[PDB]
Amino acid sequence: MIGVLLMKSRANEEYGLRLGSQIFVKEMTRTGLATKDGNLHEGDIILKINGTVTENMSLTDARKLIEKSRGKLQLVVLR
Amino acid sequence: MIGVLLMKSRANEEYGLRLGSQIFVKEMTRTGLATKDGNLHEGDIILKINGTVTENMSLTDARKLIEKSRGKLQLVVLRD
Repeated sequence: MIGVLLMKSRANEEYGLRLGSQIFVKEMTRTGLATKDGNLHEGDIILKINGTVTENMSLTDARKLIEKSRGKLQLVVLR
Repeated sequence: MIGVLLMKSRANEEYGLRLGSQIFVKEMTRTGLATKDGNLHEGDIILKINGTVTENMSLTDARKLIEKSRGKLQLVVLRD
């Protein structure tokens, strides 16, 4: 970990920092289909869930898309 | 990019997939303090903003925390 401190003044009032969010694989259970399928890795960045892009999507909204899948979950994953 | 397809049946009804979200540095502008300070990198994962942990925080909420910093922004960033 490193700390970074940005401080405004009349020389520069702009942080000049654009943030995003990404959805990632936190854990795969030993007993689940994710593990049994064997393709997904913990820490993988999920790019799409069932056609819908996940960049900047909230975790809550991404979880809703998983509940919506109705037993068919097509993921696209960064590699 | 690779595709992964998980399919439920009576043999296994558990995806067994826990998701998280992380906040990351999308861009630093050429003219901004982030660039001028020189420590932050594009693609860095932000772990905390002014003491508040960012794992699983929405982008909207994280952005609110940057607006609340009032000209002093202390970040903790993943290097590990």
